[PDB]
Amino acid sequence: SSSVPSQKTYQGSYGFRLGFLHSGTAKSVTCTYSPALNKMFVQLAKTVPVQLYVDSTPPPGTRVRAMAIYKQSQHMTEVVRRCPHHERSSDSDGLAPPQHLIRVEGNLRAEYLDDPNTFRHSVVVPYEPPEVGSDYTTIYFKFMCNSSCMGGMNRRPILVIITLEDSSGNLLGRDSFEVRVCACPGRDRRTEEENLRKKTMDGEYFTLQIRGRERFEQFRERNEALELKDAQAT
Amino acid sequence: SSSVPSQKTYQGSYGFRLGFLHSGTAKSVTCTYSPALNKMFVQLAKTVPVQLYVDSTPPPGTRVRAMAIYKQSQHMTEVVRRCPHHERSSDSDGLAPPQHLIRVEGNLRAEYLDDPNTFRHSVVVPYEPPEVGSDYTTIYFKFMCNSSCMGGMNRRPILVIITLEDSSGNLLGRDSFEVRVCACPGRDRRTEEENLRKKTMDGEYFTLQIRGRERFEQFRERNEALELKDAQAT
Amino acid sequence: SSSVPSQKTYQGSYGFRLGFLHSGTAKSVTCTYSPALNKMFVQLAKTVPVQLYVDSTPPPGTRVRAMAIYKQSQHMTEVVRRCPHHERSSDSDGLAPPQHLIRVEGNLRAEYLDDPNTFRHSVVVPYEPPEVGSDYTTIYFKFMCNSSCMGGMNRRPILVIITLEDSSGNLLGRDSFEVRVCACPGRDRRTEEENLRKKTMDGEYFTLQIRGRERFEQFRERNEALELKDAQAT
Amino acid sequence: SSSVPSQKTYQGSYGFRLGFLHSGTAKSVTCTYSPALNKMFVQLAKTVPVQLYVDSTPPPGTRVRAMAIYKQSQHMTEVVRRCPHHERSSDSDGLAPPQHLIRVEGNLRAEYLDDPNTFRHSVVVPYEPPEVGSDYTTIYFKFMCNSSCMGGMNRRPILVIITLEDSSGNLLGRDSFEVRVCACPGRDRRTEEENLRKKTMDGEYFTLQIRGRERFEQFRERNEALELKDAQAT
DNA sequence: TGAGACATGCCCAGACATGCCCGTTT
DNA sequence: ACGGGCATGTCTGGGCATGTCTCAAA
Ligand SMILES: [Zn+2]
Ligand SMILES: [Zn+2]
Ligand SMILES: [Zn+2]
Ligand SMILES: [Zn+2]
Repeated sequence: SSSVPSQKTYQGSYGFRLGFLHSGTAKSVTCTYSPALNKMFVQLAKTVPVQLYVDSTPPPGTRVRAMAIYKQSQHMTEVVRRCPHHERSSDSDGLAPPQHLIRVEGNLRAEYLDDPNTFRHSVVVPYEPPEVGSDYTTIYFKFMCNSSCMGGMNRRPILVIITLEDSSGNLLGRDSFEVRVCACPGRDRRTEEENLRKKTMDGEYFTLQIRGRERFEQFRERNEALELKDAQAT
Repeated sequence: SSSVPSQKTYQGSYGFRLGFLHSGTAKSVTCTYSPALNKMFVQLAKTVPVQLYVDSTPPPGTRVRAMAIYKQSQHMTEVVRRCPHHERSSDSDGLAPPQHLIRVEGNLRAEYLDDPNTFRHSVVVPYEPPEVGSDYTTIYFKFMCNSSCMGGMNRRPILVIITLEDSSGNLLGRDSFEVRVCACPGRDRRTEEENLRKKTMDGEYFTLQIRGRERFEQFRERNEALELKDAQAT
Repeated sequence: SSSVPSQKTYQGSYGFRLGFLHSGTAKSVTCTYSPALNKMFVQLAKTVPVQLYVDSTPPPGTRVRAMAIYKQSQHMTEVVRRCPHHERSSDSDGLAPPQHLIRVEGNLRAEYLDDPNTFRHSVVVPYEPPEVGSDYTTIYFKFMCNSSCMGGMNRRPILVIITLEDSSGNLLGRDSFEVRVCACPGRDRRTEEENLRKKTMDGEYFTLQIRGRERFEQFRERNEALELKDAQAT
Repeated sequence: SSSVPSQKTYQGSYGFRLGFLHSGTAKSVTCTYSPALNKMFVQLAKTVPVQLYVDSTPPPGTRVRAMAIYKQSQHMTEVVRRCPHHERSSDSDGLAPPQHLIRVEGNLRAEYLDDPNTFRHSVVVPYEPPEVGSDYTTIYFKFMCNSSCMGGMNRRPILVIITLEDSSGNLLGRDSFEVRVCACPGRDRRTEEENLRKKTMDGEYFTLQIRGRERFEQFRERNEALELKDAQAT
């Protein structure tokens, strides 16, 4: 009964931004990101890899926090949590509170929090600089409830806020992305990307023919990306 | 679940990288390598020769370590081990623990590790310079479970990470290859290479809507470039 | 798992059997019965009237009990209950425990049981003779979960067992009907009845080899008899 | 590996024998009995209902024991048990030892035994007379390994022996059925019934034509049952 | 000795299933 | 109070996956 956490995309001072691995679309992928909608479509309880990129490595003692909130204005004040059924569904990982939606894996330094005032749920981990001969970091998340579970998110879309903060809890950078947990991310991704391209499709669009869906896949990606760089100028 | 070791290729100061033989003489039925897929196909517990290349002789006490990790994101955090059935088998050489999938053959200096923190398994041997007259060092491996063993890999593909490290365990170099342990390497290699070919020789055409004049020309010469590379056969 | 109560129809000494109304006047959208399937389609928590027929008046202290069991063999041993979500709801009348799926409506004599040994739920009411001028007694039920509730019936079909018993619980009679609790009884009833029709509107012939004149005799007759039933209603 | 428990059918003084439910072969079925083969096809850990018939009630304290043995003479002396993988999993059931293949569902009076001399496993339950209106009693079993699990049954066919015995453990009756635990009961059942069919078919046969695939399969099952009863006369 | 021919657990694109929203209707 | 569209978790037919058996042949 306090307030909603900030979601303003703060690039930061270290050039903090997130990156996602490219996936297919056929019903087989337990996870697939949409650059066009900035939406991660994933299946229930399946590890989702998320990359962290930085210009200059932050100072030791920096951490990364993850939190979910309802993307719809009227529901934004409601604490996002697991439904009654899955709340009872005991998972092997006893390190993460059974009521939490977002979990981190492969990191024993992960700390799960329940704000003493806002009652919001979140998870935190230290910030590891890229590996010797690498270029980014990666944290593996898992979502323990479907977006449709009654008594839970009940068909309401959520947003995952990833904040880069220091030992105090000061803001050093913030990124975010919408998430949809569902049984068929491939199918569901297509449908939304289509309704997106079901409007604003008129004007001066030059047609181009491509051979193979694989090649077509690449060209579409690289092109829907350039339709964002220009969109950002708004 | 446990933290995932990096798999990013890194040649390092010594230009470290792997090489494989072109199996097609006698023992080319028990073990075969696919350059197109960068995947080794081999039978259970059969010798697998791997070549180590290095530009300059590494420092005294350099070691070579081999570790397997699941290739798919939803399984990356799970430790790769032998299934309960083969674990209680009597194929152990005495030097290698029964739970390890990967063994080194023909080297009594091989050491086996059960990471006390990540619980990951690995085998390590001291680095040895190439034999006089050659520019590579050969290391022989054996994989103790089929990729299909239930209770074990359970049909999940794996990636083998080979790292070059100093006497203290610091990374000097890294490379990797995919491995499928099966009863019919030849047949399975043919199948997978054919499925990869079909995905490249896809004649179905799809149209793309560009949103710019010059932007269109970018994809133009780019797509025609590819459409000309396909003339390699045509 | 728990022992499965019998579901075999048994009229007993009193010629006990159930009867349902032909919904098609006003409230025929919230609850409809299919004679062809012997299945009741009704909305969550909406009144379901059932008729009790008996040839001679049962003895003093006769009771009527209702219990649900899963219809499929792989689920028969699992107790039918309300899902966690609706269980914590505030729809309880005070008389019925929150975990019971089946409630009796309009009768403060209704009693609710949680079998201490089989853990099965059931509701019981005293037997009451038909109203003057009628030959049946009406009992009203309400089903507190959709057949689709996860954590509960989870899309598994159920069978409702109605038993007539003496003051001590001995079986005097038994009958039953299938129940699907859904949001659209009409639509779902149409769908299922159509799917049943197609399974009979199948005119594919097959030939059977029978050994022995008397056996052929038996089969021929059993077959020519089923033919009548087929053209019996066109 | 010494002796072998008898598998000879014996109705005894109470006319003891087994009955089974009638099922189709669609992919939807998790359990299906074949009369022509007297073989039960069921999926891993799924409920298998077995009916028990008797001509006259047995004495007080009578029990029913189930035990599995390998059908092929060259494996009969080997005890049937769970493979290393499934054994290594303490299933929710806290009454049955983890190494027992056969379990009984819904019966707290069930007792599991490890014979001190033969080392054979068996599960025993008290004989319960049918309820009023019923002609049989049913017991619900669960088989905890696939017939193909390596390290266990390893593709070897097994037979289940059901014996009726008095409070002192003396043989009152015996019957049996072959069991195949697999991922696709319907498919495998169809396959084996087809192999039997295209074999013993020869001689004088009357022809009957039937309309409808299901009616035909029902008639064919009835006819195959009678034909099995023929080959068991001489 | 190796390539068909089985044997047998799993996968998946395309329905099907099923609670809700919504504007028209008795 | 009713069909028609959506929204979405689940099902399945045909095929794929994959260890094992086999018989004729370098
Ligand atoms: Zn949930
Ligand atoms: Zn194995
Ligand atoms: Zn419910
Ligand atoms: Zn097993």
